[PDB]
Amino acid sequence: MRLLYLHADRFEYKTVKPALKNPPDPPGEASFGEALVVFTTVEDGDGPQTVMYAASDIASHSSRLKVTTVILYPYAHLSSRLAKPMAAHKRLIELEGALRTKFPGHVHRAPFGWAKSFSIACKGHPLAELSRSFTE
Amino acid sequence: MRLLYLHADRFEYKTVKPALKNPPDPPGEASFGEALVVFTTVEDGDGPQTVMYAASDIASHSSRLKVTTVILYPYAHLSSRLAKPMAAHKRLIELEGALRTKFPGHVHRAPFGWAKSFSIACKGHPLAELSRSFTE
Ligand SMILES: C[C@@H](O)[C@H](N)C(=O)N[C@H]1[C@@H](O)[C@H](n2cnc3c(N)ncnc32)O[C@@H]1CO
Ligand SMILES: C[C@@H](O)[C@H](N)C(=O)N[C@H]1[C@@H](O)[C@H](n2cnc3c(N)ncnc32)O[C@@H]1CO
Ligand SMILES: [Mg+2]
Ligand SMILES: [Mg+2]
Repeated sequence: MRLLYLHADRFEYKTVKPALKNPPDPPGEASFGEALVVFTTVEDGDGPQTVMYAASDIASHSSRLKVTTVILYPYAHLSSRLAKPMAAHKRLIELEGALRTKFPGHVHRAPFGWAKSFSIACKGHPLAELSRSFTE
Repeated sequence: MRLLYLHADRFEYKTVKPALKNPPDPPGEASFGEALVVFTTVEDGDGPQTVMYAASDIASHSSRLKVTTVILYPYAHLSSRLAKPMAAHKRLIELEGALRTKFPGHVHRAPFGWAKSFSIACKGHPLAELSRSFTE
């Protein structure tokens, strides 16, 4: 699993056209104030252990940043060892579930399988943009 | 070299604190309309050939998208095999130079070695977010 942690002043997205033949989530849009936006690329061989490490780290980082909102944003582009779409969707659902057991704020998982437009205003402090790798 | 191609409606950045002991570029800020924003991570063993392939591909993609502005945005976070900072800065300068021989529009290379704030509004079409790897 490869993640990018963007500490944002604001974030929004809208699904546009499907990017998979049959997207497993309905279309949607959402907008947020201050949030940790987590661009999430699920990799081949990510299992439940990987999900658990990611969730713990996101919760830990969120606490450090004093953010009360995390956006789990599926992203195909952080890796060249992607898990297949249905495995990826499952791992992202697990990640959302795991994060809720560790982090007490708003957890929003953006829909999987869509092309999206988005806007972000990313903060400029030294911890505002970090990357993470998890595996098992 | 690992790149992320974001086709933006708008983009802006401001340097905040230095992220290297001695940043090789002066601080600054800039804002843009429609642009191809190229998040650029220089990797160990990127040489002139790698730069040349990247430049050709950026020019090719830009032409396809009909964009007339490219932002070369140094980014430490797309890879876990980074080139050292001074090699990275040199390769980014070369990339800017090479792109100008292949692409006729505005080429802006953002300063290297700074923490930055930024905002982007990214388009939602199927070619609006792509990743690329180049090597030699
Ligand atoms: C395109 C861009 O605007 C958008 N934001 C996008 O990237 N959409 C991706 C993810 O939602 C998802 N997806 C497929 N495989 C994966 C994976 N292995 N890991 C995470 N997501 C995946 O399926 C879509 C097409 O790859
Ligand atoms: C931090 C975030 O807000 C900002 N946008 C940032 O990432 N700053 C990076 C790049 O400008 C640059 N840098 C260092 N090594 C590299 C490299 N190998 N490839 C590209 N840039 C590098 O040095 C800064 C600190 O790593
Ligand atoms: Mg890790
Ligand atoms: Mg390539």
